[PDB]
Amino acid sequence: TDVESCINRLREDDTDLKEVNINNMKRVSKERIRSLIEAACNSKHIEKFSLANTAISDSEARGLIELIETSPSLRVLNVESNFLTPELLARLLRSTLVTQSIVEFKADNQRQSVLGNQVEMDMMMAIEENESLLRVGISFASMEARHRVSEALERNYERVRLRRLGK
Repeated sequence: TDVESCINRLREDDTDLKEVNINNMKRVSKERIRSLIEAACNSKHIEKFSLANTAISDSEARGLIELIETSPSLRVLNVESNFLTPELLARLLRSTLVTQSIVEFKADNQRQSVLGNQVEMDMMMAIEENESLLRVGISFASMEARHRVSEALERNYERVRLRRLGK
């Protein structure tokens, strides 16, 4: 992937750039990754943004909050296998409620795997309120969270199925 080109295109709100995938690109300077995320905020067309295994941490991923809360088109966000903290992940998921454009949010296998009770309770309630999410790549230890999340995702899947059928 051409990170530099993506940055320029996203900033100009390129109507054709729908997918940006920089998975496994650990070489990219963190300032560039930060600029890429910031650029994505200007696009009302981007549908998929993947930064899996790019060795990013909270400092580089914080900008995703603005992207998620601003984007009306982002459908898939993948930040798995990085160094993001449970607290930041909770904030990212809660931010999905602003526009609810995202249907797939994957963030499993972070270096710090244990989310902790407070984070799981945050996430389960945020997800339960989200009507668009169909897939959430997060491992919960809490029975209640697992159950409420599964139910919410299934509820959302049924909402889509019925809409496809004309209700």
